[PDB]
Amino acid sequence: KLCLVCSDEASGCHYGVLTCGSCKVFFKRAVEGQHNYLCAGRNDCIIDKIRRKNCPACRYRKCLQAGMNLE
Amino acid sequence: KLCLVCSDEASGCHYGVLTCGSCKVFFKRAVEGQHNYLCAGRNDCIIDKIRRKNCPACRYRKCLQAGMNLEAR
DNA sequence: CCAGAACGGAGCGTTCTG
DNA sequence: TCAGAACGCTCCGTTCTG
Ligand SMILES: [Zn+2]
Ligand SMILES: [Zn+2]
Ligand SMILES: [Zn+2]
Ligand SMILES: [Zn+2]
Repeated sequence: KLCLVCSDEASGCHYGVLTCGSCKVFFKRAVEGQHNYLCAGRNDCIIDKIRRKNCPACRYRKCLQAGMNLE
Repeated sequence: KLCLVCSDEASGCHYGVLTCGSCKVFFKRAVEGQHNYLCAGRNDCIIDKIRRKNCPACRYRKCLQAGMNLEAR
């Protein structure tokens, strides 16, 4: 039902994890040509439908912790 | 010399406060439109040149705390 | 010197396709 | 089934104008 990264409504299983479409292509973009991501808080940001744009570092970390892989 | 919002190099006294150009146009954009920004941390994000884009909520709060206002004469 | 507009780049999220 | 391309919107920061 819900994206395992940002809790938005999931569209399917993308890169081995149940995610939404926005998290799908975010993860693809993050893995290619790393993007100089730095958290402004404590490496523990809240990632939800709105707040996910705030911290790509924490978003990317959550993607990996959920087990996203390009295969 | 240093922007009181993000500590980047200041470009002048803008909206009443010593700030850089980016914080100048950010504050103007924030006050004249919606500023319903949400912090994903604990409302104490580090705002500097590298991270000021991460949290508009905390950047706007630092603008207000430093005293920025549109009608600074 | 400063306010405001404008321009171009980056990041993001959707739609579309096979 | 889902991976990928591509378009357009938003946000940003520098340069330009008044
Ligand atoms: Zn998601
Ligand atoms: Zn974070
Ligand atoms: Zn600044
Ligand atoms: Zn914040």
